[PDB]
Amino acid sequence: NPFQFYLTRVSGVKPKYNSGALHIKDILSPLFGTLVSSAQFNYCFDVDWLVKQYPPEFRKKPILLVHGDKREAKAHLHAQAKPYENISLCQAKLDIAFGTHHTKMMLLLYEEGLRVVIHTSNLIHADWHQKTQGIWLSPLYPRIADGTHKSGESPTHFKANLISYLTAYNAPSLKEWIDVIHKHDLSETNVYLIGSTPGRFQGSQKDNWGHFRLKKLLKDHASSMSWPVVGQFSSVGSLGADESKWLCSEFKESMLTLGVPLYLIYPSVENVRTSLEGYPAGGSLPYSIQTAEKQNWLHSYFHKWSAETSGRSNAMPHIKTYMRPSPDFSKIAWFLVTSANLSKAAWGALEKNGTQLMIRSYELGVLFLPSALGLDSFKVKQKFATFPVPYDLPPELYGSKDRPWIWNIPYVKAPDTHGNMWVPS
Ligand SMILES: NC[C@@H](O)c1ccc(O)cc1
Repeated sequence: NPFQFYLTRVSGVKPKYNSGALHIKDILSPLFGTLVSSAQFNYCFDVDWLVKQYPPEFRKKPILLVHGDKREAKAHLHAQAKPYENISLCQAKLDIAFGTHHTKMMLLLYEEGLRVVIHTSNLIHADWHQKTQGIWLSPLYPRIADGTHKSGESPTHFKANLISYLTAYNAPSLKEWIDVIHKHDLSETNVYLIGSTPGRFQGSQKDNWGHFRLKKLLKDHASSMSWPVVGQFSSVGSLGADESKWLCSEFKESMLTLGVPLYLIYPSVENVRTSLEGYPAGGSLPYSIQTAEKQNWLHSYFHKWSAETSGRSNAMPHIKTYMRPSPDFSKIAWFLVTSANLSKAAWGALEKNGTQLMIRSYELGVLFLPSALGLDSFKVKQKFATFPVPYDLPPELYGSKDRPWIWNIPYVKAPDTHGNMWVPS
């Protein structure tokens, strides 16, 4: 398996659909390595739940929680952690308004080496229960023979890139993790790292983060040959008064770079209503009426969540993916799993007549490029050499009576899977 791309286990589907799937407990299990220390980067944390996900033997090993919480939220997190002497916190600086620390990553230091996990799940029970989520698992990275001179770098520059990502935090607790990564051999990594970090970026620095980073990698490591762009996410930012302010102008331009139809996949109200969770799935699809009403133009791009190939049409997506399928959707030029949803906050937005890239948030994803494997394209695995696309193709357009799930309005005409209505507030 060259890709090491996995979905999370979903409770309540036929076990066959969970065969190659992972729960966080599987990830932290002793069969993955003898744990010594870990860092957990995320957005939301349920600390009591998280510690229980670690096997009993590892539960007292040091854990660093990297979060973006401030004021009262920060206090509450510290209070969650207090009882556990082995836990430290690292508050990521968020100097730009409306930024979040949205990156989901595990750094897992073992006796036998190091593992990096980049994924899409918050560290709370419900994100790992009945949602479609994605996981990329690094190989076990060995320690560099303490008497030899090697970089431990990969052809995709993953090691240097992960170090620069962590360096942007400017955090003393992460310097230790940076030093740990220096000591390991990451040369077998076959993915590219795509990060977002809060800032306003100029000149050559534009290339470093967000959609400009993606554009840079597609220019340098893909070649060009009507191949659609597919975007799939669980949160939707304010994108502007029309398609030309951002979506089709700078965003699409990066995504269609190589060496044009745009499909966006986002649950309809009907997808949510009939899900395994019912309407409360919508708590994790925070598209607000205030944003939506400003941009009804976007919704003609929307397509339903459908995942029969992975038995997950009823498991609402919290995964975010972007990809470039051929016109018949039988193959792809690339695939990206990331924490970046569809917002300027996550991807970057051009300022000052296009000389400055403004990003609000921390985001992190891995890009699968066929060149990194010696190929020109990946064949799509039609049933979850060939890439495991976790939802159905081609994506199905919204019906005329479909609406995008919008979390802060009520749905009371029809009950959900559990016989409940949704009345937020
Ligand atoms: N802000 C907490 C909750 O609304 C939430 C948290 C994370 C998500 O990805 C979506 C929703």
